Amino acid sequence: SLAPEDGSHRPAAEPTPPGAQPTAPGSLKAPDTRNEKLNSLEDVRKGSENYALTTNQGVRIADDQNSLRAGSRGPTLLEDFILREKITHFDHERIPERIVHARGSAAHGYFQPYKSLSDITKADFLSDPNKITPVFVRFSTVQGGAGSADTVRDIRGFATKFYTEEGIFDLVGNNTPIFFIQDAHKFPDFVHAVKPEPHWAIPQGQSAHDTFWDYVSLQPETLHNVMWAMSDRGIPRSYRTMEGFGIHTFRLINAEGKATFVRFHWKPLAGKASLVWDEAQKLTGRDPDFHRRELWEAIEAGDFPEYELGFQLIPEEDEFKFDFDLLDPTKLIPEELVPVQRVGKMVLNRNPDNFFAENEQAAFHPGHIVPGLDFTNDPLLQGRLFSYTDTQISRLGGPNFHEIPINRPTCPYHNFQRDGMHRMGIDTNPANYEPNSINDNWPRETPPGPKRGGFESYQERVEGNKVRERSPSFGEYYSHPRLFWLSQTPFEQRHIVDGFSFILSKVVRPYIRERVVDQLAHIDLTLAQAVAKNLGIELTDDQLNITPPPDVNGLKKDPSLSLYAIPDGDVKGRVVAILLNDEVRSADLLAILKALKAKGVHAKLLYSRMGEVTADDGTVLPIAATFAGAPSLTVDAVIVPCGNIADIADNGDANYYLMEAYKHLKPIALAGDARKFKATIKIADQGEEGIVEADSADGSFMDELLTLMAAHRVWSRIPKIDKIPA
Amino acid sequence: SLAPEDGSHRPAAEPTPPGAQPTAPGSLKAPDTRNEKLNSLEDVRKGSENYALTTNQGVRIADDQNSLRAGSRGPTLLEDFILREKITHFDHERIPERIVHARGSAAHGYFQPYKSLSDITKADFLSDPNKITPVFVRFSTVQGGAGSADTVRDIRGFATKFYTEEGIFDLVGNNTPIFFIQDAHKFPDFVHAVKPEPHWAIPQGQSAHDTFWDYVSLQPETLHNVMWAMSDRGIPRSYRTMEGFGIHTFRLINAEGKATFVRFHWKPLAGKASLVWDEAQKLTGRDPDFHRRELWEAIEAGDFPEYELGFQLIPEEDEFKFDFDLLDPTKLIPEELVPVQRVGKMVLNRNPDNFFAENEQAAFHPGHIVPGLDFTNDPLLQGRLFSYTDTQISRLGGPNFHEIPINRPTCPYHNFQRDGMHRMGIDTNPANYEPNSINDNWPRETPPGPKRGGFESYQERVEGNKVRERSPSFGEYYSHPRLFWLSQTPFEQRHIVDGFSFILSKVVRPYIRERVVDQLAHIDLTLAQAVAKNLGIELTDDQLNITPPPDVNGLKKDPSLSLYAIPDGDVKGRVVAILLNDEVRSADLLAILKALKAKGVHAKLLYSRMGEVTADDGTVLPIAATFAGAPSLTVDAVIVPCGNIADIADNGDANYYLMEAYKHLKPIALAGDARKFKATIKIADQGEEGIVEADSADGSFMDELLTLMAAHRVWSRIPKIDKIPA
Ligand code: HEM
Ligand code: HEM
Repeated sequence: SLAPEDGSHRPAAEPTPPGAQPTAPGSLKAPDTRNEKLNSLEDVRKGSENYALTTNQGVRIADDQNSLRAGSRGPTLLEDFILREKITHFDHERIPERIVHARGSAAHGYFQPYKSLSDITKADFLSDPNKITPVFVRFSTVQGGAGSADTVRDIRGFATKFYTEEGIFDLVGNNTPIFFIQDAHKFPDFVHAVKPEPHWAIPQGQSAHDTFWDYVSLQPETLHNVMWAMSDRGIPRSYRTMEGFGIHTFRLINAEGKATFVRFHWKPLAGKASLVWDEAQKLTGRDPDFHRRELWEAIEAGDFPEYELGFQLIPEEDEFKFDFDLLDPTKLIPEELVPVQRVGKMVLNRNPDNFFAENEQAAFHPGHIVPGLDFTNDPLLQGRLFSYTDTQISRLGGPNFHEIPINRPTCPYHNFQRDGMHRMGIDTNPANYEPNSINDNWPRETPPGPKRGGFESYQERVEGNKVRERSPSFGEYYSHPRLFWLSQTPFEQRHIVDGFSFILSKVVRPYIRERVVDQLAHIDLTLAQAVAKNLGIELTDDQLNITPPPDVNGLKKDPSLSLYAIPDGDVKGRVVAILLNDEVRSADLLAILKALKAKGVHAKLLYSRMGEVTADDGTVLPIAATFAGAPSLTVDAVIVPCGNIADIADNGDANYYLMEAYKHLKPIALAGDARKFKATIKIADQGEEGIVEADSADGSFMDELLTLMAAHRVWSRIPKIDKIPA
Repeated sequence: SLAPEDGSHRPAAEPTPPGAQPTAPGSLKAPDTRNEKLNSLEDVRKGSENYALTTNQGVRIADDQNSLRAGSRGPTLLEDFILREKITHFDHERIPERIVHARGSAAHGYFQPYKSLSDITKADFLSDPNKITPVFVRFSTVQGGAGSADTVRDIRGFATKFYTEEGIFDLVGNNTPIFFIQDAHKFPDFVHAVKPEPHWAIPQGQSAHDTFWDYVSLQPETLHNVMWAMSDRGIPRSYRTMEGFGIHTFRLINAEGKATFVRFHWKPLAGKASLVWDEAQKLTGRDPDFHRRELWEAIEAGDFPEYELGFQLIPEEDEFKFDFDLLDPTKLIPEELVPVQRVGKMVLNRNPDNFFAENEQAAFHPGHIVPGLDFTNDPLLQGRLFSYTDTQISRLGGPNFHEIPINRPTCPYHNFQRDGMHRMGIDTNPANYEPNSINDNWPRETPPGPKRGGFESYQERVEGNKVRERSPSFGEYYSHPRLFWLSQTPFEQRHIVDGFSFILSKVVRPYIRERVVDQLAHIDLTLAQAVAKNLGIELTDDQLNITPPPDVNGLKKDPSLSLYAIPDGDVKGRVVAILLNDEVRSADLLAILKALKAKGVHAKLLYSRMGEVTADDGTVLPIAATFAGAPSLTVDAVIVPCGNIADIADNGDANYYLMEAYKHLKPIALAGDARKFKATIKIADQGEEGIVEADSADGSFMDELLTLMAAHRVWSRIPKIDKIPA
């Protein structure tokens, strides 16, 4: 017995805020959170408490501290099968990481539709609002390895496995509505150009290198998704506060056999929110696990990530009605033209028990569709269908990867496939082929039908010659980049310019920077000039005269493309740093902590050391972290209560905490003598918008702070931060 | 043609300083740098210029931009074998990363001894000062994955593969002279506890988490290497500026059969130097590839990493003459007791061509010894012998990993082994067994002897019962930690206290913190109390009265255990940031660059934008990076020349650059009106040691700066940095 006698080693099995308790496996933290998939995993969950330590063959071990040797200082013997089994298993623990999206974080949850969609699709999981479908979701970055940092600038992956009654459906999307390239044949070229360069394997998690921009400059189709990656969409505050998209047009097929084109969306119910670049890049150093951590702790707190599935629907007769090709994955469909129809809600409400077994071995593949859905001829989608099946054969060790417990359907599966590495299922069917008589032909084919039918493809007409040729309808590269740009707020446009400027500054070969700047001038001359100025580049008269590309079906902006143009802020689940001193005004702290609790906003109490401090009235305040240990990067706002300010006023760490929070546009509130910190951040006497200040933390101080938190960041401060040295 | 007209896409094939040219594959950057191993890889080097693009079967491709489809908007066809080959290969790119030391950076080079060692060993590679042995060396961290950052706090690996005329010898060592654990049976326990925790797979690259300190607190044998990890040894400046050690006692065997015990050492000819923690941690975010980059760029510049191989030698009759067991890998052999004898020099002088083919696939294993060496009963080394061969079977895909080109011997190898996956060698021998008559028994066994003999194990006497038992002589855990602690300078001690305080503050369960402080009180009460104070823990009276452990064979200190107590500074290869303005004084720049060139120190010219600025005499200066893009973290010292200082005086980024460099203890030099920057870092008019200042940047100014750089950092400034907000 090595556990403390007070039982403090074990976290409470009830929701608790971030940092209040050590994190735990989801079945120990939330044993009563259940769904059909989590219940079906019971057969493979292994406990531990009260069991003897054994080999994998069930033999009890007496001494797990020592190898068998001839004499206690002698050589180790070959006959030590206990040492060799333990070291052999350790020696073979790693499997290949995913070829892209190697870094990702996952959780269990469930999905329910708001109404039956049987008029447009026979998909069983969308047939009935009382039908609950378990889900497993994995969020990821794209370029870096499984040990790379979370808050890099990158596209994010948003992969959902729906365990439906008619089959697994994987919706394998990203957090932007288009991809970089048009045909799958290019995907190894593009991914090779953005990955670390092959001679020295640098840089990790970054597009800021020459090969990426070389490919971009030569492949203008990439420019649309580049614009999105360079914007603050490339640096989300959390997986909870980004959008998701299936990117491709797919089809829905109803029981009458009618096809409707569809594009899939996820809307974050917590709102859209991103970091700023310097903060994101700093955070890759101070907490490279920040999004992983935030996801897991939101779930343990009860702040479940929620997303609304929505569909943009286009009738078959309207395939050719747009200025762009529906099949072109580098083109978005503006919501002003085709609104997103709300379809259902997904809640992620339980973490995994074991990251390797459930997250790392999870396999998602966009070819996993169910009756009621079908594909289109999008030439990027068509090639993905080959790739995911193939990669999984090496990553997961063979063709029985669907037998790995996280990947198993919860519905029946029976067929004539046999053997392969790692085969779990023991088939008793006399027959392993069909047609057969010796088992009366079971398991049997099922005709298509309105419910529980076999899968049949939509009979789309194909006509043309066998060609390797890009459709001319795909040959337009600048109008969607321009629509995105014009849709952004002025501060979002500043961050895009700063994104391109910082990143192209890292391209070593200057002609590549000049080639990128030339492509920008085909998008928008204001963008191209602002980026050129930062790079010391002067546009030519020719460049200044390129005519802008056309509007997209008459649109000169679509506000749904901006993160911030339409307010959708939600504070629940956000976190505030409170900077303590050794004699805090206890009435400030009561008012601050209860107002944050009332809105589901978490707090972290910070000081110059660990332990406790004592408030004016004798209340013992437990310290969560130090100013250096939990820097401003990790919170959404900063509150300084009154008390003995001289305790911290000369603490370089406390001042720099506020300087960093201020630079990064975060709301700051200063009560009482904490206003002395105004000099640190150069705030005028009569104050400024985004700094909350009062004699005490009572009356309207917390409401004002919370209003700032709902707007996310103080964009109006952008021209004031250029001066502060932080 | 896509290349720019001027040929600027291609780096010059001559040595160039960091940033002057794009980096390149070693055989293209340095085609005249050769050794027997580099030449032998010629069979498998593949060029590219003037060749047609083909499938892997040699079929020329006409259109690599498109899949085959039925019509140009039609579905992709299964008969597209070009698309499927390209996507198959991409889908199967990844192999498992190494179970530990997955993040690493490698180069080729050569070794040669200073004099023959034939009196103590028959090893052929040590037999002749004029016989050069090629090497391949990989440096690494321990815990993080292949995509984690370089400048984490961790132990580092230093693995050298010597391609000798009598077989491959791999010296697989680390940068501290002990390990954390005593018996290989515990390695999976220790590794599991340090690695990301199994529920959520957090944290990457960091021992700052509960499981690791739980293990340490229950396994006091770990404390020695924990001390080294918590010191600035855990955060080296470069792989060129750290020590290497084989850790275990091995044997040398001479031609007369005499065994001598040996421990192996590498001494860095560039000197020992480490970062400070806040610098290291921020650099994981701003350049997570810093050590990989710095190594590759030093080699491209001609600043070849050089190390001296050194042996501590103990006669067989002196095995038991110390206070500690020589076979205990948690114990070091103080150089005050047993001096390191210099043996030879290793120079790393060429980078690889392809990081995956040569670095990722390299296999090092400490069981690869040659005649003239042998093992001892060290029970950590005994289990390593099993593990490396085993793990390479899955990581590298089968038992023919020695035919992967980097791993091949350059000396003859012939035997009766056959087959296995990806067998390259085609054996012509009629026999695949011995004894045989049908091939007159070839290849034949070779008796041992003085040179070119077969391997025979030294006939150590073994006497004991078959036991799983730790030698009693290993059960002492505090005297070597205490020796190490007392051997450190006062600032090194402060950084150890700060390393423990920062890390244990991140441990969530407070009783694990308390149990580690209790361990520290068994080492040194001053250390234990300074950590306790930062953690809000009060030592009990019993803890205050714990008797210090005994001195190590009478030693109260050994200065060879400190990074800095004995100067060994070398400025060649270091880098200075020069902060430009838009009217630089050219006479300042002349003098600065001429003095830096004389000592082989590199310069990076920084400004508030890219492109060029023009000096007072019209010299056009290309800008390397912006003040934000290349922060002070990435240089050794900062110079600000005179010129139009108003251009940069109120730039936040330039002021912050100086404040960060100051906080991180780096030399700063300010010429002429650049002295106006003294106010941002609060230097008095009379000036301060570590800040060089004058009316212009003459010979005297540069000599003082280069003097400061030779002592690496300005330790005397430590008391002044806590009040700077940076
Ligand atoms: C719209 C464009 C695409 C999107 C939205 C997309 C999305 C994703 C996501 C989210 C993952 C990670 C799934 C997980 O969390 O495990 C992924 C992995 C993968 N993607 Fe795609 N992807 C796209 C295009 C492609 C293309 C064109 C190919 C190849 C033809 C491809 C090949 C792969 C492979 C090989 C993996 C790793 C799968 C595994 O190991 O299980 N992706 N992609
Ligand atoms: C003195 C203590 C040890 C030192 C100095 C040491 C050093 C290293 C180094 C430097 C590497 C990376 C080599 C490379 O760059 O590829 C490595 C890899 C490894 N080490 Fe050790 N190690 C030690 C103890 C152990 C123990 C006790 C075991 C297991 C019994 C072990 C198992 C491994 C394994 C499995 C690898 C992966 C090798 C591969 O995949 O090729 N290590 N170690």
